Amino acid sequence: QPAHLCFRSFVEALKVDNDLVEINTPIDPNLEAAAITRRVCETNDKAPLFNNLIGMKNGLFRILGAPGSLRKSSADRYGRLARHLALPPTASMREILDKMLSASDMPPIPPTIVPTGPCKENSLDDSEFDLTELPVPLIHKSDGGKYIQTYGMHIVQSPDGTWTNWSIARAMVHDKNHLTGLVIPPQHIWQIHQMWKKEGRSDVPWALAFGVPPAAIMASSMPIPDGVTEAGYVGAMTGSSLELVKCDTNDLYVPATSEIVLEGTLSISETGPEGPFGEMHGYIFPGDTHLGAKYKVNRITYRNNAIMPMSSCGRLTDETHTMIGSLAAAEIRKLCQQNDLPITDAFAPFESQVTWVALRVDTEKLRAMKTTSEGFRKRVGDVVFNHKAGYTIHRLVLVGDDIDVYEGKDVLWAFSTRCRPGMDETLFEDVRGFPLIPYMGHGNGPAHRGGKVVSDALMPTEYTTGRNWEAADFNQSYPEDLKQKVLDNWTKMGFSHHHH
Amino acid sequence: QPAHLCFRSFVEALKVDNDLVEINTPIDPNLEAAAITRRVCETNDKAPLFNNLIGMKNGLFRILGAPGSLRKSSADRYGRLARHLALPPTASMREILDKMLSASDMPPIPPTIVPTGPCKENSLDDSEFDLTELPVPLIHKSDGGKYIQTYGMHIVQSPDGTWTNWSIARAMVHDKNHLTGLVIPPQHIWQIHQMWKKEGRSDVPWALAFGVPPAAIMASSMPIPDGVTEAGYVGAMTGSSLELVKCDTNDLYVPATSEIVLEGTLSISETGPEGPFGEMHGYIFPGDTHLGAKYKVNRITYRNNAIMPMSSCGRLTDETHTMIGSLAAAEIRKLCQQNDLPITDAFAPFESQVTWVALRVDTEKLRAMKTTSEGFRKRVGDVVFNHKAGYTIHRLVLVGDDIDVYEGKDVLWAFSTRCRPGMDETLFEDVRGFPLIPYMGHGNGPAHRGGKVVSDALMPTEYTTGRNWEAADFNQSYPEDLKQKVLDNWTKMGFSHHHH
Ligand SMILES: Cc1cc2c3c(c1C)C(C)(C)CC=[N+]3c1c([nH]c(=O)[nH]c1=O)N2C[C@H](O)[C@H](O)[C@H](O)COP(=O)(O)O
Ligand SMILES: Cc1cc2c3c(c1C)C(C)(C)CC=[N+]3c1c([nH]c(=O)[nH]c1=O)N2C[C@H](O)[C@H](O)[C@H](O)COP(=O)(O)O
Ligand SMILES: O=C(O)/C=C/c1c(F)c(F)c(F)c(F)c1F
Ligand SMILES: O=C(O)/C=C/c1c(F)c(F)c(F)c(F)c1F
Ligand SMILES: [K+]
Ligand SMILES: [K+]
Ligand SMILES: [K+]
Ligand SMILES: [K+]
Ligand SMILES: [Mn+2]
Ligand SMILES: [Mn+2]
Repeated sequence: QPAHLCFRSFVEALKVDNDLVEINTPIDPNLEAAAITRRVCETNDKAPLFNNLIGMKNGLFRILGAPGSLRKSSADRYGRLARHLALPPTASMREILDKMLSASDMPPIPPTIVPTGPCKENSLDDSEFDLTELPVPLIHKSDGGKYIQTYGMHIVQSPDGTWTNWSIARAMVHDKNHLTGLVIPPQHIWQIHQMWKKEGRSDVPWALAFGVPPAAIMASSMPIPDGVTEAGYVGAMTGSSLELVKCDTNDLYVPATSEIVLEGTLSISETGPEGPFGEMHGYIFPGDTHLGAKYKVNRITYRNNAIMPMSSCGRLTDETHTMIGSLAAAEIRKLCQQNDLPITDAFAPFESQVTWVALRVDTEKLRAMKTTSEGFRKRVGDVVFNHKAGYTIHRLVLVGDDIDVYEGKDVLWAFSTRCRPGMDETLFEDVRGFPLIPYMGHGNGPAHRGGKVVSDALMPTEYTTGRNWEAADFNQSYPEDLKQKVLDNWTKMGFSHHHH
Repeated sequence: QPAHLCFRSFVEALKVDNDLVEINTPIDPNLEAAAITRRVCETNDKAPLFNNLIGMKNGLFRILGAPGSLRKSSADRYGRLARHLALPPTASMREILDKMLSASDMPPIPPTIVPTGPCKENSLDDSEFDLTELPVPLIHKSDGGKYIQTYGMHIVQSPDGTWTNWSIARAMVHDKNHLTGLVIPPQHIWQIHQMWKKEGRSDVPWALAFGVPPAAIMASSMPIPDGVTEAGYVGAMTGSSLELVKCDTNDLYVPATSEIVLEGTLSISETGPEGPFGEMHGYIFPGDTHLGAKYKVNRITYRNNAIMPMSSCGRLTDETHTMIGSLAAAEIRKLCQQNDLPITDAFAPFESQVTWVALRVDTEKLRAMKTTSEGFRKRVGDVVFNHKAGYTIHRLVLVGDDIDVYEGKDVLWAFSTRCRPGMDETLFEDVRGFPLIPYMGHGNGPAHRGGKVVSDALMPTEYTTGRNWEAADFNQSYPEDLKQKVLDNWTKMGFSHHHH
């Protein structure tokens, strides 16, 4: 099976790429696996495959860390993401995001049901498993639980059957047969949960599949529109219908090659302690436990020699940056364009801890709009910050066509030099805020409202007659023939490879 | 003579450090020298010494580019600055700034007058030189003149004789015997100029010395207090009285080993076209010429085989970042401490284009103040933004003790995650602004007023009971013994030198 369609094949691909370290000696799921993975992520090293996890029994489980993190070289920096999508390992972030947006003006390709798959190789009923006995990692030393779920896909379906959502939301072990996790607005797992609560008749049928097709985990991490079934979006993106098998204890369908599947229910009534967790912004607040959603597990099925993916998230750079930020930015770009805004590109700079999105403006279009900064900032901010795709993003930085928004140095240069604090910004206090940012949920104001800003780093003439500067840099401050001479004579004079 | 006391010795030291490329073939001062230097600065390469400058005649002149720019390795990143100060080449930025502040609570050591020095080896009277015939560089292709003066020291003295200021301010050739340059408030060259204008009786006696003692050019770039003679501050910092020789045509005194000296007058009445120039923030606005101050040159003296230092300034990283930003930050740190503010460290992040200063707060002291963010931000901003040391800085970022302000990644992390836009900031519109920032002088508001902000990246409990988080990073999220195990086993497992 191709790597983008099968997690086991994906692991092989990382090995073949020389992007994998297999660790065959015993590794403790209590902090050690996650510490190694954390160091990987902070250094852009090879992904760790823990083949000999202390506490593994009867095939549950090995761990792959850092599935969507960065490689060291510039040339294949995003190669791990490219391997989720059948793209060349040298693919640019623009190409990755375009691939992830491509299904948005395609017909869905619904999934295909097949009678069995590797995810049925082994099973454990409700008398045979105990979640507290599995080698579930403690990821950060102050976490409030063992976070089994950092890179699996929750599957829930609307009561009427018409929308099946796939998404990543964290969850931790509560007891032998339950998890607790975050289920918060405006996320689709929350929106579906609310539909079941209002019906009031039963708990939500649920499954959690780990080690799913890589292209599916990418869509699981992306804020595609309300009501859109991820399976059919992934089918259209990949050009192939995904093969799914029915759960044994409910009528949900899971990817046939899933490594591990939990089947059960998400309660419409019960809660339990959840968190704290070392989160995407780089912090944990020890002792900050709050009530979260509660899941009951009735059945586990799994592949022979099952592998659990894990994100050891926190400070730069991991899946919470590469996937959450970039995929939100992609959806924002599209949303802006659909609202007739002249946005060509969007990216969440890593330097901002993916709390900013830089929006590249087609300034020729802007000029034809015959508008002003105040008006344009307000329009952009209303579109983005009133939409779910803007949820996680607290600052939008508008930049003109000279800036490559995928290069954080250039975004920071433009922000710092072209946006006058205050005057060139519009604050938004009456929009939904992202409570997980420390200055929100642990800050001075409402955790759930406001704290957003549009920062205009467009210069005045970009609205009127066109750019009126040149950069004071090697590229723009010297003629072509001179630059080329300098470059040709560089090593000859005494001064100091792309791939590496 | 030691390197910090003699520019010629400084050049030798760079050679001995393997931090110099001597270019002995012909190089054009029309853009080529500056293009090479620009590429050096953008790549942290070795400093270029242009020994064979097209248009050099009778000893005027060779060029050294990039005198205060960065080296590639982390270990000696600031080595060129350390060589200005007699510090080891591995000196930290903290150590460099502390050296530059050290003279602030020392008695001055006034200069010593000697009868001659190398700067008298050659001379040209007013019938023998023409500034338009010298190999003065065109530094950026759109510059409005040939900027002879990018790393020399202007010398002017108050009418009463009591204060002699040394400072860097740009200047360009106007004609055979005049320069034009920037002389703007609140700079000390401007303040002295105003004293002469109010007296109304004569032009200001002036000299411009190029290739001065490196320790003197560093103080020339620093906003030490009003009324303080730089020569005596440099004497105290270095522990030695500087040796100066009298000008021939006026009674000012110049460093004995200056490479090149211009003697003349800064007019109290006349102006001429000045600029545009590719500036510290990374831009040039072609065609933006305005009237500047006008200098008349009466005499040139110079060393045999004179060397002119040059800054090819613009986008990161050059002397306008390493020296302007860092030295302002140092003076701000001191100013804050003298105003009883609990500031331990300050630095201007390069990522901000040195328009921010991050201020590290001693949060134990803060807690004893029993204050709030609103109050504290206002107090810090009033102290800094009402003072000349704050002139160039438009954003202050307050951070707690965990943040190393000399590491821009960490400042950006703290700013983006701990300062709620709007709520945690105080805007200052009634303070002097720095017009050279594009969003000021080419922006939407007054060029000279406002546009400043204090951004509080202190978290709420840092004012009250103490930090209540741990970072979700390798350092803080795992116990000591585990980290050390991981590190010890790193290469054994299969994962990937300080000097490099
Ligand atoms: C990649 C990724 C995405 C996380 C995520 C993580 C990763 C690795 C974790 C597991 C390591 C840490 C926490 N995460 C949560 C999360 N969204 C959410 O509501 N709760 C979470 O707990 N997300 C983001 C969520 O997947 C995106 O917002 C999706 O758009 C949600 O899909 P939906 O649009 O269908 O609701
Ligand atoms: C290092 C450095 C400092 C420049 C500078 C440059 C460099 C290389 C240039 C020459 C390449 C470009 C322009 N610069 C000017 C400048 N200050 C100023 O008023 N006008 C300038 O034109 N400065 C900053 C000035 O030296 C500091 O603000 C000092 O504090 C001024 O000394 P003072 O406090 O005695 O007034
Ligand atoms: O646990 C964490 O670090 C991230 C939780 C998280 C997320 F990353 C998101 F993008 C969300 F939209 C969301 F609602 C979340 F709760
Ligand atoms: O020409 C340039 O790029 C810088 C001019 C400049 C400067 F760098 C400063 F720090 C000043 F304080 C100042 F007044 C200036 F004019
Ligand atoms: K999704
Ligand atoms: K602007
Ligand atoms: K000075
Ligand atoms: K704050
Ligand atoms: Mn969805
Ligand atoms: Mn001074």
